[PDB]
Amino acid sequence: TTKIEEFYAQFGKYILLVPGKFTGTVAAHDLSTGRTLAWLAGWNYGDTNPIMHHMAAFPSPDPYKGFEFIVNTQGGKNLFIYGIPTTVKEPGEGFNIYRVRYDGTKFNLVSNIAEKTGLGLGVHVTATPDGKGFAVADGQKDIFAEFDLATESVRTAFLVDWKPNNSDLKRAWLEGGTMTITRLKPTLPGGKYDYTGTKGCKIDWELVPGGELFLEEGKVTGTRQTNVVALDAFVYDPRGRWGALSARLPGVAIIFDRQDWEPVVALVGAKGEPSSLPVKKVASDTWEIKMDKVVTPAHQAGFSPDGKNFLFMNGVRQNNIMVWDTSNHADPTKWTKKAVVEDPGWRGSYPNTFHMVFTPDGRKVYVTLWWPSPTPNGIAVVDARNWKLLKSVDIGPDMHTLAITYDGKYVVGVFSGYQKTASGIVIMDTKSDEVVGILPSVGGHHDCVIVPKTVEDLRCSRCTTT
Amino acid sequence: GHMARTTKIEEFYAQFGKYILLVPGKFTGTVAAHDLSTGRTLAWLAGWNYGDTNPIMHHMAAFPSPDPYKGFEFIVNTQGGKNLFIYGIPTTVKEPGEGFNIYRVRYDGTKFNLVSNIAEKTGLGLGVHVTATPDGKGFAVADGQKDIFAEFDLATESVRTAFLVDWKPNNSDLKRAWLEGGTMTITRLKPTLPGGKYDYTGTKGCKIDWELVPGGELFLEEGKVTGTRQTNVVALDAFVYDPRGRWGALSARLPGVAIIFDRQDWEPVVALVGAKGEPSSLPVKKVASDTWEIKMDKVVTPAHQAGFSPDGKNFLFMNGVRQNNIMVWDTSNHADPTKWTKKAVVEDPGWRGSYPNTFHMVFTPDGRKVYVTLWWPSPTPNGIAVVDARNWKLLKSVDIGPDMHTLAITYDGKYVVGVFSGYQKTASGIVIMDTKSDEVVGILPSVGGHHDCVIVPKTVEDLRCSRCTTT
Ligand SMILES: [Cu+2]
Ligand SMILES: [Cu+2]
Ligand SMILES: [Cu+2]
Ligand SMILES: [Cu+2]
Ligand SMILES: [Cu+2]
Ligand SMILES: [Cu+2]
Ligand SMILES: [Cu+2]
Repeated sequence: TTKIEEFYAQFGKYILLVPGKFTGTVAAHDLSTGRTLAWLAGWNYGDTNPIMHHMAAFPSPDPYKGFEFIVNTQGGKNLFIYGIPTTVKEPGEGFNIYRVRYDGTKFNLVSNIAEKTGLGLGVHVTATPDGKGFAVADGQKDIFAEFDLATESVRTAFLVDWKPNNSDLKRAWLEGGTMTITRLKPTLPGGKYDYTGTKGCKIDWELVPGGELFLEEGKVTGTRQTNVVALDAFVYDPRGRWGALSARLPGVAIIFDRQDWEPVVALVGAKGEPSSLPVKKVASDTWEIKMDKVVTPAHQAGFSPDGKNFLFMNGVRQNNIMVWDTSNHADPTKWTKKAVVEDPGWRGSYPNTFHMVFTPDGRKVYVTLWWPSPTPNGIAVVDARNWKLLKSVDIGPDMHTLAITYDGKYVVGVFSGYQKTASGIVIMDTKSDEVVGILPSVGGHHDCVIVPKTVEDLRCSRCTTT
Repeated sequence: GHMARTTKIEEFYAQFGKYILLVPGKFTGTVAAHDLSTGRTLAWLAGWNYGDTNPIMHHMAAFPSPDPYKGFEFIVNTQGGKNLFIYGIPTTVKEPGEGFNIYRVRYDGTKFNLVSNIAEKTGLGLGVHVTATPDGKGFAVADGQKDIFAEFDLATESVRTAFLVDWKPNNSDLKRAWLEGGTMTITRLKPTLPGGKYDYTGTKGCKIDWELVPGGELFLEEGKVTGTRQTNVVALDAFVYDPRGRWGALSARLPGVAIIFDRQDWEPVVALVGAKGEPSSLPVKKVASDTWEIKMDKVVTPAHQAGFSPDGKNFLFMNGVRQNNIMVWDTSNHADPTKWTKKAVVEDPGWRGSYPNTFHMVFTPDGRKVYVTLWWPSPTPNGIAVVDARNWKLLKSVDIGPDMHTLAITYDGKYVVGVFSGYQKTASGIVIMDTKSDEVVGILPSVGGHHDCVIVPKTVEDLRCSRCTTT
């Protein structure tokens, strides 16, 4: 009685790429036809714990003829935090970083960059603004690195450590501390690092949403629980030069100079706290940030497409979107808080505002509203000129990432069932801010991307935000 | 004028009614349920999460539920061993997991629950078709590497019967081991281990080291399938049920025979011969208390998919490769399958090559039409044939996509729902066809290599057009 063609025809020619989390897959879907173009199952290749996690795709002149992406995995006890009644005793170690190419017919597993480099990193993956490199961060090890794609080599790698003022676990962040940033050097032959698999972990799983409190309360296992900062992402200024490394537990975004590979300033999320704190060089490869207190954790971080705003979402002890004026491209020490988005319905840990995407023209930003079961999860629409919440829309359980078609017309998001219940791909019209439909999805996806054609597209992809 | 307005998908889903599609993923390792009324995936499960290191999720059947949205149960099985290595995936795995699990899964209105591993309990690791019995209280599983099938009781998770089928070729040369005929021996198995357990877990019992893939029946002749008992394979496939009760048909791909069994006194009763130009059937002779034989002077062609019509008065068997057709028997005599006789054969000039193979099927509830997939190797688009199931004539053929597999039907008869599977590496999807117009209404995305699909039934009448009567 009704055909789907008009539904798909409205989108134009865009490919959605998704990781599957506990499914172990990655897949590309053609939004113009409904077909899944290709998929890959990590366990087929001998990855015995393929928790396919985060990803970024590089610009392709014609995605339908080919494209490339990076996808990483988690492992270890990350298998055990979603309530699945598995009897597995010894999970695979994970922390793989895979380069995958679509060739117009199928996916090709090109390389395991974690094995090649020795850096096993399991949290966000971001493409550089020129599309020629990528970063990966890890919040169990508190390491991040930027990689060159062509040579599959490490450009830089850093370790971040917390030395708490108060050694009591419940007070280890509230009462402040010193954050130390160390540029790593490889320790193994052939310029390799020694961080494969679970090696380097301070805690046994990535902190969950609101999970700072669970860490404080003694509910997260690991060997260095009071030294974690929970690095999350290295997001890029679309204008070049700078990246921002988010550290969830201290609620700080450390700005790095990608030319000199040095941290230059530390933005402090919390409302009522300074815009930033200085970074002091204490040795050739070591810098420190000193905090008298940590008012609140923070998570989502990123830049508007023009690079003139930077956002950091406070959570847990405050629940707001902090905005800095980053218009001065020359000097990040001058970046200053300019606005804060609040709502009477945003308090505490939930909603956890842990993904976003801007419209290409910068006028709006869409923000995930995540909650534990059974509260409906959804999407907030924020006015990114006046910095005010416009609307919230309920979607389903366990809402994750938001991408946008590069013409700015449709937001495409994923929800993931807490790895056990309802999941899907949701599409929202950006003019009406209404959901136009849900498509089925066998996936627990905590990421999604639309394959870009240009470097300009990356300004609204997995580059500037997560 | 091509982008004048926004379209919502609601009207598309609203047309289908309240039906849940269940799919296994083959190399994805998943099973999933999709709500055709909303587009949401209700739940999924990934076998590797539970420690199954080679979860090649193959076939499945669901049992009737008074309200599928509140809960339902199904069986899904897996393959194992070197089956990981036969779809061109460039894996470096040296020692694949043993697999051959049979899982009972319950949806509870929110999530899937892995209830039991029936293979571990019973000792029968069987990796090919799963079929529900017509009463919805038992199920069968067959395997085409081991050439064993069994019927199981759902409530007790126990084996009602198990049989081994073996080929003794007239000509010992692999190339001619089937063409020049042989003897098929059917043996009722008895368990050999404590607790009434069989000794067929994992890869144990395999005659060949991997399955005969879709379209690949003749690969064994050519020396492209390794194994220890290559010339003794029959490649059992499915045990499909007569909806009127009592009888089941066991498909044996390489001899091209469907062996009819009496489920009430577990014995084979007649062998239907697929090939066009060959007799309707051959006798089954009892040669010991637990042993029967069928003698064949020749095997003209292999066959694969099989099924009864909803009224049980027709039986279909799809000859492949050496002949591609739909062979039809008059099974109207429910008292005596030895009287079942060939009545029609569906052929087409376009089916004269090695491919397409006439493949999986689904009947309309009213029996008026049968939909039959048309399978080809890459790169030819695979499709769906629409057949008049009263006069046995091809009505239409439609192209869909690469590697087309199974078809289900909504139980009101209005929509066929099928899956295509990319040869485990390229395009995949769920396709929906309106049975009034015989037109595809749309494709939905699907991360899956599915060789099966079912719509969750509400009643035993629904099973007449589900994974019970046909493959
Ligand atoms: Cu994050
Ligand atoms: Cu997420
Ligand atoms: Cu995640
Ligand atoms: Cu137009
Ligand atoms: Cu079959
Ligand atoms: Cu099939
Ligand atoms: Cu199959």
